[PDB]
Amino acid sequence: SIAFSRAVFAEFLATLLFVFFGLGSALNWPQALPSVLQIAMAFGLGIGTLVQALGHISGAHINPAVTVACLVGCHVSVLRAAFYVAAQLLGAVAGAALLHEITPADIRGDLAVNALSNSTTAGQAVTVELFLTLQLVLCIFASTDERRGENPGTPALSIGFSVALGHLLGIHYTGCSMNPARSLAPAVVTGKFDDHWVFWIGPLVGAILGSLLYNYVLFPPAKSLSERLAVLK
Amino acid sequence: SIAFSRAVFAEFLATLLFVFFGLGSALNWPQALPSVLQIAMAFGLGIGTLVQALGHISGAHINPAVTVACLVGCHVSVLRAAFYVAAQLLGAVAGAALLHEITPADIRGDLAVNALSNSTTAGQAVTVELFLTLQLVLCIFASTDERRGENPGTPALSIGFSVALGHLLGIHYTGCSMNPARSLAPAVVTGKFDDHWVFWIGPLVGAILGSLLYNYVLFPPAKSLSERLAVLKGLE
Amino acid sequence: SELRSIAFSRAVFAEFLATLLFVFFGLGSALNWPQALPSVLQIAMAFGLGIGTLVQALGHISGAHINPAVTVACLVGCHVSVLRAAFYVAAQLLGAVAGAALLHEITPADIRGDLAVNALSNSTTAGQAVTVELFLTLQLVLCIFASTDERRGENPGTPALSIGFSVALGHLLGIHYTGCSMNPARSLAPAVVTGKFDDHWVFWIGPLVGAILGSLLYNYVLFPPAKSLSER
Amino acid sequence: SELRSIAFSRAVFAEFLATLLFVFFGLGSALNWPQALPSVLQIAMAFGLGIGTLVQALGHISGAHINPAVTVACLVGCHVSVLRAAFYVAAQLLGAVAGAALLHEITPADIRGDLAVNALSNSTTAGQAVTVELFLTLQLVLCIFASTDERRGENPGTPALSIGFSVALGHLLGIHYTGCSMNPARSLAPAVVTGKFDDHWVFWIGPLVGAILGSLLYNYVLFPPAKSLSERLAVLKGL
Ligand SMILES: [Zn+2]
Repeated sequence: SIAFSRAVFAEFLATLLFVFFGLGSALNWPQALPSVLQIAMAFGLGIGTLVQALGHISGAHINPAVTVACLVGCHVSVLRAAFYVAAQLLGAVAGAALLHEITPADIRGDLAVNALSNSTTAGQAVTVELFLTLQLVLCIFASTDERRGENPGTPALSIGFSVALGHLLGIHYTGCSMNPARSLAPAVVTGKFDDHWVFWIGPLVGAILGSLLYNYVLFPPAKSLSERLAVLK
Repeated sequence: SIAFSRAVFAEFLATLLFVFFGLGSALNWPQALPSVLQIAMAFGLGIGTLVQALGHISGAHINPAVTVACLVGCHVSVLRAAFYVAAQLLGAVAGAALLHEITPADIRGDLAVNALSNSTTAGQAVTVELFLTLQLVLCIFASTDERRGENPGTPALSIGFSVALGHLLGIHYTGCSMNPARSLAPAVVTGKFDDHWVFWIGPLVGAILGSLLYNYVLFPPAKSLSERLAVLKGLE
Repeated sequence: SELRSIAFSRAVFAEFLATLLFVFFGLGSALNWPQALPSVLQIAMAFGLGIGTLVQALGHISGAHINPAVTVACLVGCHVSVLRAAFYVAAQLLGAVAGAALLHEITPADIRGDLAVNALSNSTTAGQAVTVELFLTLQLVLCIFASTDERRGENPGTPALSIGFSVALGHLLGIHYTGCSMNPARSLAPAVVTGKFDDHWVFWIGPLVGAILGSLLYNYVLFPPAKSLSER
Repeated sequence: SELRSIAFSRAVFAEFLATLLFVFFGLGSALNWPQALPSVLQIAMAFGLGIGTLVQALGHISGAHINPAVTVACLVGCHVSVLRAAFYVAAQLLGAVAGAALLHEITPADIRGDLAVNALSNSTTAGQAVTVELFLTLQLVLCIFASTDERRGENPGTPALSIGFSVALGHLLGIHYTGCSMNPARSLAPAVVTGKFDDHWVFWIGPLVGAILGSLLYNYVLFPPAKSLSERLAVLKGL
């Protein structure tokens, strides 16, 4: 019960730091405007650092889509999943509110809200988000799969570079979400809810798809005591 | 029986995601045109992520030239090699067709097709493509070698950074191929086939060269007794 | 012991040489070169790969702190004597100023400029800036503490690259506010060399409070030592 | 003898091929400036990922020095014989010139230019430049020695990435002063091909002195090997 509180607090603090660093590096700085690689790197090294710092404490999900993928995959409970999602949404909004406070009003702008970009339709955008989140979930699962042992070698860096990879494509379409908490945080703070469902449906469907594809298509477990049913039939 | 189907599906899905992410990061030019480092990084982190995610399930070739190189020192049969190459070509075209569908019409353009750049001749270009794939094949062979030292595990980041390295040079000459499936995918979707043989001959010759150089010249592997007999009995 | 004695001298010398090289490379890459002005990613990468290279090269010799704020975090956290902490902080401040003085004498006079001093940027107030510096150093210590946690013995992990990328991460945000410090020695070094002490306390209070916060958060809240025989 | 063994021939060939590929990729990414001029980070990354890839591919075969300064650092630090050191240096210089000559052949005449030769930049004096080159090669050699240190536990690939990022780090500073050498073979290769030898001694004295300094500092001052079989047990009793 104490260990669970430490895990929920870690999930809160991780999303707080991720959103604070992520959005802050993505803001329109007039003296030196951030590049697609620079932003991809900020979110990428953000996740990679927090997985390194907090992975052994909570699993370092830092994303409700990842927690949901984990609910379908990891032997996690619906109780832990709810407490994690709630901690991530609270941590994210706290990170976006904290950043607002420390950033001068002139720069703040859209506070790096997820917005449909380059005349992309919501239907085209929801499809990108699905694939952006699918590849992250595939990588996260492979990097943390206990059956693999110490073989992944670089889980934090791999997971981090997967977030960066998502951003190198995603930025052009939606500003890149892959995370419902990262989307809700600046949307709640700076009132902007433009096609918000895309940043929820996309990541969540992509995460569930990736979780089902990994755990039951690509690398499923061996047959359980359900084989006794096939013997009885 | 199931394991082989899972491996072929992984090879298909890996090339689908690689081509989708790779090309998509190389086109997308509004009031933010992608840089050589940005593109190198997209293809590089693309392969690295996919080797990490799918290596343990298929070997994560994601390249017909890599599968061909592996036909000499990866314990890949001609049957598996054919099924992998077919899965990669199908996955790649599916990734390029999917990207076309999701990208607004005006941005699409060439769809990041491999094309001769900065007035480079096809002969000069095919030589670049040979060396770009030779170093990649050299890195994959060492990275998957039990004798390379370290602890068990595949360095997915090392392989990824080899792809990025290839792009830092290759972009200027051909838009960097190193992968015949990555070349065919936007060529089939768009209809552009200008100097298409360079993107097949270059990676394939470079891969076979790197495979022969590693396995016969540089670090000849330890033969099992059955393999050794395939050589001995397969003489006089 | 004699063996134990040489080891401490090697550690203090490594901390000196590490801060010398870090400040020399870091500031030098951040200078306003006219032919090619450095980008936020380029600078983040210079300081990032700087710490990562030094952690790789010197970690097994001193712990590769290269920062008085992290040295202070090991005092409250990874419980070390006040003697080593003082010798490390003194070595880092000496190494840093030596690195900044060496760089000054290596760069032509025209391009030296402000010598990459930490300065309040984009009209950020000192109070807003000290809050940024707190959070930049907090994430760094959290990452350092986990990468070097005694309990993380077995699998080596990637401490040098991870720590390196955590410094780069802090720069991708921090550059816009203060030019990014996260390190009181990196701030003092060009300030002593080129007399520019504008809002200097921010670059001391920010990193130090952030480091102590991260050390207390890791050792008392997040991952404390086991209180009893329950799990030891 | 060492000379008449297959393994030694493979190591010398590996050192030749590594310098060939390094110089070919490195210079080519630094000179290619038509309607897309390369940035300091882009070039740093090309040379950086170049060394990292080659250390990964060839490290287990020859030690992947790809640099006469590194070979010299290893000579001073008792890792290689004077015979192997000579054969490595000769292979690196031959490989480098072959890599620059090959690149010249494949690059259109309009973009070749000075072929990314090391040249004193931003009005830096040769004395200031030789001091930079010393510190660039010193940190590199410090990283190489730790990355190939049997006493240090690491995960697969990470030592080659660390050496690679050390080369990039050097370039992020060095580019502004000399175009960043850290390697006498990388300097000689386009100088022989293009015919430009302006302040060439800096690119030899700088890296060689920096490498010897780093080798002596690591092996004698910072982290020397054990002297006795009882040394590690003598440390253990301090609990
Ligand atoms: Zn050596």
